[PDB]
Amino acid sequence: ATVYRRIPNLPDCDIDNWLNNVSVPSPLNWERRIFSNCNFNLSTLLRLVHVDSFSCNNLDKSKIFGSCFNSITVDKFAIPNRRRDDLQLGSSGFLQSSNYKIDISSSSCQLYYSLPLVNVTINNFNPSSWNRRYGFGSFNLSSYDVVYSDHCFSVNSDFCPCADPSVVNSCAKSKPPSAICPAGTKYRHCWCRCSCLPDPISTYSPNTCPQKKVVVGIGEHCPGLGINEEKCGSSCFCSPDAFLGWSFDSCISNNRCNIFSNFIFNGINSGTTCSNDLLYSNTEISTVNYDLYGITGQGIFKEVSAAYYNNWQNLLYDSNGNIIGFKDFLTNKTYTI
Amino acid sequence: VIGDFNCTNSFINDYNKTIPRISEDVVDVSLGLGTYYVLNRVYLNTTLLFTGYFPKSGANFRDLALKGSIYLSTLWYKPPFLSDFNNGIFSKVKNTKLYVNNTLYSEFSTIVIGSVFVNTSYTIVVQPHNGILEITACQYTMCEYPHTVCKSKGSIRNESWHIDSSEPLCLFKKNFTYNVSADWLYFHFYQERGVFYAYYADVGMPTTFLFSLYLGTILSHYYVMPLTCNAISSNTDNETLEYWVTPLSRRQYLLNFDEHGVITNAVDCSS
Ligand SMILES: *[C@@H]1O[C@H](CO)[C@@H](O[C@@H]2O[C@H](CO)[C@@H](O[C@@H]3O[C@H](CO)[C@@H](O)[C@H](O)[C@@H]3O)[C@H](O)[C@H]2NC(C)=O)[C@H](O)[C@H]1NC(C)=O
Ligand SMILES: *[C@@H]1O[C@H](CO)[C@@H](O[C@@H]2O[C@H](CO)[C@@H](O)[C@H](O)[C@H]2NC(C)=O)[C@H](O)[C@H]1NC(C)=O
Ligand SMILES: *[C@@H]1O[C@H](CO)[C@@H](O[C@@H]2O[C@H](CO)[C@@H](O)[C@H](O)[C@H]2NC(C)=O)[C@H](O)[C@H]1NC(C)=O
Ligand SMILES: *[C@@H]1O[C@H](CO)[C@@H](O[C@@H]2O[C@H](CO)[C@@H](O)[C@H](O)[C@H]2NC(C)=O)[C@H](O)[C@H]1NC(C)=O
Ligand SMILES: *[C@@H]1O[C@H](CO)[C@@H](O[C@@H]2O[C@H](CO)[C@@H](O)[C@H](O)[C@H]2NC(C)=O)[C@H](O)[C@H]1NC(C)=O
Ligand SMILES: *[C@@H]1O[C@H](CO)[C@@H](O[C@@H]2O[C@H](CO)[C@@H](O)[C@H](O)[C@H]2NC(C)=O)[C@H](O)[C@H]1NC(C)=O
Ligand SMILES: CO[C@]1(C(=O)O)C[C@H](O)[C@@H](NC(C)=O)[C@H]([C@H](O)[C@H](O)COC(C)=O)O1
Ligand SMILES: *[C@@H]1O[C@H](CO)[C@@H](O)[C@H](O)[C@H]1NC(C)=O
Ligand SMILES: *[C@@H]1O[C@H](CO)[C@@H](O)[C@H](O)[C@H]1NC(C)=O
Ligand SMILES: *[C@@H]1O[C@H](CO)[C@@H](O)[C@H](O)[C@H]1NC(C)=O
Ligand SMILES: *[C@@H]1O[C@H](CO)[C@@H](O)[C@H](O)[C@H]1NC(C)=O
Repeated sequence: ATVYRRIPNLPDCDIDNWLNNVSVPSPLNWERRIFSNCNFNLSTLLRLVHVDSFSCNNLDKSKIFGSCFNSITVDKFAIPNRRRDDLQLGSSGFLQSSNYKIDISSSSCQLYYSLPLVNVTINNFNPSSWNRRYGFGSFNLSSYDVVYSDHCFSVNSDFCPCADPSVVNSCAKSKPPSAICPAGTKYRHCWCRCSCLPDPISTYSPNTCPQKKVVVGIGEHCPGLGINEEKCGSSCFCSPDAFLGWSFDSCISNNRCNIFSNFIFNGINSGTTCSNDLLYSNTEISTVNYDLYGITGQGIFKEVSAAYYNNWQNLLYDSNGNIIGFKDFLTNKTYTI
Repeated sequence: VIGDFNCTNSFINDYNKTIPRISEDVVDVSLGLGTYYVLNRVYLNTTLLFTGYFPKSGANFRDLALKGSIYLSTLWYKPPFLSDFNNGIFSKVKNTKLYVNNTLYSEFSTIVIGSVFVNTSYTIVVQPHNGILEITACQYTMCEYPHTVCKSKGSIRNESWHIDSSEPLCLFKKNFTYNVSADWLYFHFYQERGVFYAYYADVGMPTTFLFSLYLGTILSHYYVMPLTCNAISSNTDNETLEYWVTPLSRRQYLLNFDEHGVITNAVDCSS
């Protein structure tokens, strides 16, 4: 009975196109994008994206339809199908210890969707500065294998795990193999035995090792893996074998990959990022109370042929001031009264 | 002095002599140059008596174009350069056509309209990129001394028209395309009942509809942002920036729509 037509003022952000990118992130290097000042549709997102599981928390399912928001953050990463039971609301296992942390306070939704593995790739970049500083390369993994971690540590801006050769030669016994430490950083705290024995991952007492067991938080990334101090040795070029504390897992399920996505909405019932699901529901004009481009009225519609419309003129008005026709901006179908 | 934010103070000086010229070209609206089409209406073989916002028939333009090479004076930002946006403005812009390596580039100034130019309020920015026009109505933080920087022949300064780490609360963002090899572009801007309406045209024809946005506030000041270029002068070429503007007022016009809808003859009720 009601035909609502109105051109949007803000463009579309294509959340589905960003979720279906050829470069799929990893549990460690989970990506995001601040979607704002756009319109999002739930039906198209659930249709195009192959939805497998969907839930929410601190908000109703029907509440998302129609409500406006200020910003949307989509924290996505490929599912490690091995550890799927770790993605629980309030978990502290292997997943939520060195990876993305689930939001509990604000309204947050969770989605688990499949994606074809054809011509797709998995990105496993390490978003750490002190890791890339001390000679970090890659992991040399195979296709369709995502990298995650459980233990996460941190160091200081002037901490050299690869000690200076002077400190190594000063301690005749219990000397750690290490090359020339670069400048601008203090050497490793160390016959003088050093700290963090036998490895920074597992220690007898955390007070004797300057690398403290750090955890993740809301939007916080792991500062880096547990790089072994006495396993490098070039100006402290660390071998890729000295980077421990990580793990790799496949994502093959019915010959397809799986990706989890956490949606965080900021600005409940505010902002301009509104959902056009409640208004744009029928979108089918039958040959009727209409609200077209702000003009409200009542009348019957018919299908005729017309070619006298420009690229900015949709409504047809007469010299008296009444509307007698219009053009649908979605199907180019001219409907006259 | 348009906004309130410290942006830069390296090249800041004063001046004593800048007159904004007054073109001898009177406003001729008999051929349809000076009017605008309706928002989204189509007419065929009719005479529409439209009571809208139009410039004064047979008036003069005030050139608010400002160019610069090394320095810019604070007097350029003070009145009367910041004219009182009472009802609206009709602007004629000279499409600066530069030739670099036998290819063409289109350049002209940008427009910023705001009440107090504070991020707690809404301001509209119209920026011409190469072949594109970007319109953004956002809560931009306007710089103290904004200026547009050349991107086709280089500029010593850097472009500074807003400072925002994240995207502010925008109400309208859109892009349009225009012909790059044009001579004079025309623009119409006005406000009514808290709604801002804009129109544009590439050639000497009535301006086409751009957008209409509801704000609820009252716009106070419009500004044509100056341009900083290195090779636009008297030593490298002989063409400059000519931005003419005329104030709008509420008046009644008569437009003639032909069989197709093209405006042929428009008349004003002021003899
Ligand atoms: C919205 O606009 C307001 C008004 O400009 C912004 O407040 C201004 O923010 C700047 C940058 O933080 C302040 O500059 C600083 O001033 C202090 C002295 O108070 C100085 O020591 C610093 O070196 C720096 O120059 C400025 O003072 C401040 N204005 C006022 C009146 O306090 C605000 O940041 C803008 N917000 C957004 C989100 O854009
Ligand atoms: C925007 O969201 C609405 C809300 O779901 C969509 O409307 C549904 O469309 C599907 C088919 O596209 C129908 O099967 C449903 O019955 C519609 N919902 C209702 C309540 O009628 C709409 O299609 C979406 N827009 C686009 C372009 O996909
Ligand atoms: C409705 O008609 C317009 C006008 O032809 C179509 O817009 C054109 O779309 C094609 C392909 O997407 C482009 O190559 C043209 O440049 C577009 N022209 C203009 C003027 O925008 C539009 O695609 C049509 N829509 C439907 C659903 O048929
Ligand atoms: C309107 O056009 C401008 C100019 O091309 C677009 O700005 C570009 O945006 C892309 C992607 O964000 C950047 O890679 C370019 O560097 C930008 N160019 C400039 C000159 O800033 C803008 O995105 C367009 N907006 C819309 C809604 O189409
Ligand atoms: C942009 O403007 C130029 C300048 O008028 C247009 O070039 C004209 O094109 C017509 C059509 O063939 C010719 O008859 C004129 O002789 C051309 N004039 C000049 C000075 O070259 C150009 O066509 C316009 N762009 C578009 C897309 O229409
Ligand atoms: C802009 O036009 C002026 C006027 O013709 C040019 O000035 C002349 O330049 C030629 C060549 O350098 C001299 O021989 C004349 O004596 C100049 N006349 C005057 C009155 O100064 C000027 O060169 C042109 N601009 C450019 C960049 O060529
Ligand atoms: C020829 O000089 C121009 C130019 O380079 O194109 C032209 C003109 O002299 C002037 N620009 C304006 C709008 O007045 C401008 C200023 O006179 C100078 O650039 C110096 O201006 C200041 C404020 O120092 O210089
Ligand atoms: C990659 O696979 C997807 C899923 O089948 C498909 O949509 C896309 O077109 C493919 N890309 C190429 C370049 O074949
Ligand atoms: C990666 O591992 C494969 C396994 O045999 C090996 O052939 C290849 O040389 C390795 N590449 C690097 C850069 O380590
Ligand atoms: C603006 O900031 C610059 C440094 O970026 C400073 O030199 C200048 O004094 C400031 N202007 C003020 C505070 O008016
Ligand atoms: C413009 O930005 C560049 C990039 O850092 C900088 O090197 C240059 O000094 C800036 N120019 C001015 C005039 O501030």
